[PDB]
Amino acid sequence: DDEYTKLLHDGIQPVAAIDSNFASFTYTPRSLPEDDTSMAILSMLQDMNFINNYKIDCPTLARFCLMVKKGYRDPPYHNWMHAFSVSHFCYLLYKNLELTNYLEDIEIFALFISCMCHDLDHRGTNNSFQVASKSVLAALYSSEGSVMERHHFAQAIAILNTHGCNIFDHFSRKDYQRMLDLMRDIILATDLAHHLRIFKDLQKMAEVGYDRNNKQHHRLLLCLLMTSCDLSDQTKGWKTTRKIAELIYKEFFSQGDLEKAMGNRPMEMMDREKAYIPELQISFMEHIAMPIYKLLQDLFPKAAELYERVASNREHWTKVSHKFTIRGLPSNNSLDFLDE
Amino acid sequence: IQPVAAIDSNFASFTYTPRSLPEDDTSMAILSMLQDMNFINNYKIDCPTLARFCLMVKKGYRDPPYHNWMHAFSVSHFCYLLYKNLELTNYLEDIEIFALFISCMCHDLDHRGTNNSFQVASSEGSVMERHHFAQAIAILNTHGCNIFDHFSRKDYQRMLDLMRDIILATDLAHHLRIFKDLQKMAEVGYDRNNKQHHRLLLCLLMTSCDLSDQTKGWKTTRKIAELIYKEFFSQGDLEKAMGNRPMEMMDREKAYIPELQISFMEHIAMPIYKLLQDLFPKAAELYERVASNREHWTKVSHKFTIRGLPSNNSLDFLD
Ligand SMILES: CC[C@@H](NC(=O)c1cnn2cc(C)cnc12)c1ccc(OC(F)(F)F)cc1
Ligand SMILES: CC[C@@H](NC(=O)c1cnn2cc(C)cnc12)c1ccc(OC(F)(F)F)cc1
Ligand SMILES: [Mg+2]
Ligand SMILES: [Mg+2]
Ligand SMILES: [Mg+2]
Ligand SMILES: [Zn+2]
Ligand SMILES: [Zn+2]
Repeated sequence: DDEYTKLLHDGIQPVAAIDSNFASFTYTPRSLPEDDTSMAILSMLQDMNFINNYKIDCPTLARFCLMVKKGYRDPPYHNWMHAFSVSHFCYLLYKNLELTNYLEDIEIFALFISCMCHDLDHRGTNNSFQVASKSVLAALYSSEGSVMERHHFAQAIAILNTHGCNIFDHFSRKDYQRMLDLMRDIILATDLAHHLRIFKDLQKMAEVGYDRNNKQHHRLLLCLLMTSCDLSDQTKGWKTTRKIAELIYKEFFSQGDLEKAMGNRPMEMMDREKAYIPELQISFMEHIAMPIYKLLQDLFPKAAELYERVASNREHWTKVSHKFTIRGLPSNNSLDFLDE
Repeated sequence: IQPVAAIDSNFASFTYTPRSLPEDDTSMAILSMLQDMNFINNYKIDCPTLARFCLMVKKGYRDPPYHNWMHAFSVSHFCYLLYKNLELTNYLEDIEIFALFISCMCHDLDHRGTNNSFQVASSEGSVMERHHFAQAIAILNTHGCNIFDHFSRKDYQRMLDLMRDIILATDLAHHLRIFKDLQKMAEVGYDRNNKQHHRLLLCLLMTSCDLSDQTKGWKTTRKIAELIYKEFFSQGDLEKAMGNRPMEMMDREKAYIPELQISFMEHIAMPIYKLLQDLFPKAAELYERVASNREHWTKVSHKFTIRGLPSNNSLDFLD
């Protein structure tokens, strides 16, 4: 309502007016103030021509975007600024890798909307913690798997069914179902478990080459692209990867604290007393992040700089590892911690 | 003068931690120990003079983190424990044991929280130890403070010579020089008729007093390390500001505590208490407690790696 008037009266702006480096892989979406993000979303959709392509009612689109933004909570990492930055990287893939030569317009459109919606109502805890804590989400989704991802999707649907927020209510019956299916598949691809299951399929597709006439390749690419966006904080500079590490480990240790308080022993990366950040970071870089961008590189030669930045950032984590060794007294001037 | 048992039932025991005794009761405790060893009656020490001397000594210490009155007091208390537990009268003359106790009180007088190397950056070594002794002489030459003012000319000079020697023995370099001679003495067995054996033993006893914090439990050794590193790094900070490269162990950004604690424990502290055990079977529990503390230090060495986020929540220190 208040933010609605602000957003609407701003008007859909050319992507250049935001920043000259906006469509570049070097640009950091987190540099943009949060109060400008909703306009940037609209700008990106305009630049990809999805507004005119699908004749989306602009006030409906404004309301949708504000609702999505409002649909995020404020944990250290999984907040709107994460969804925004993920969305931005999806836009970057479109502009830089020329996705129109690989996927249907409806698929790219679904990828971008999914990115906006992919962590809706995230509470800063993983799928595991929902079960352990016996949350409502576990009650709802634990037997199906990908607990959080199913909630994110359910939240996205609820937004669409909010009056004045249905950006697809003018879509053909065929296109409408397609969009819903695509959003579900893409959002569920954000579960690491899913990525790990389809990993060998992705390796096959990258080696043999992407075949645009292969409907399975479309599915797999959409998944790979979604995971690339989700992890894109690893493709920027040192400052970004380091700041993000702060937010992610903050979130992780908060969850770990809650697991100790209810009896459970949290995994190493959730435990603030046992977690060695350099080691956990490097292991994640080398074994999760880097292969995703290696696969992307093999499918799109223009993605090579992304893999190189993740590799460079991983080397930087090795370089600064030694600093986690307490020299002198701790920044406390006490040794009381030697009796834990 | 309060009897020793009235201070604490465990006051004469090796398990007693003299740092647990309130600083306001320490002067009084000094007089009690001297009373219990019977040096007051033995040497006809004037009590008011002794009272004033003790307060001048107490006042003669500055307030660095480690080298303050409480260090001197705890050192002096350990000398009393050696007397009470090992029966030093089998090895040493009464005047030598008396000199040792007074030397313990005086051995770090006017310490500034800096080492001999700080004085370098007058070059025959042991600069601070020499200063500590001069300060002891200056206190004795203070009106109403000379506890030996009634001694014979021979006994006076004897007492001063002993104090100088014992105080000079607190320098690590001195200890390392005489170490072979200490080992030989322990090897052949103590000879009471051997003047050189008396001199060497006094040096050993003093160093064992000086390092006595390592002979208690974990709490003491951990707390003392804090105080010592606090002191060492403040000197490092000062040397950096004045425009000099401090030694690695004085630099809070270079120094690794576990590697330094253990090296000190096993290479310096433990061989001293081993030699003490060799000469005094009853000192066996002391070496064991040092070895145990040395073992505990290796146990907690892993904690000097940052797990989770640092004190705050920022990885700002990485950039
Ligand atoms: C918070 C979940 C998120 N993790 C990160 O972004 C992350 C960054 N540094 N980091 C370091 C550690 C130790 C662990 N996680 C991270 C994530 C999201 C999707 C996903 O699945 C996909 F890989 F397929 F995308 C895998 C992980
Ligand atoms: C401050 C000097 C004092 N050191 C300690 O008490 C001490 C305790 N922990 N610690 C850890 C390190 C790394 C270094 N020093 C210490 C000392 C005094 C006399 C002496 O000479 C003697 F060995 F002969 F006694 C040698 C050292
Ligand atoms: Mg997610
Ligand atoms: Mg190939
Ligand atoms: Mg000294
Ligand atoms: Zn995400
Ligand atoms: Zn001392």
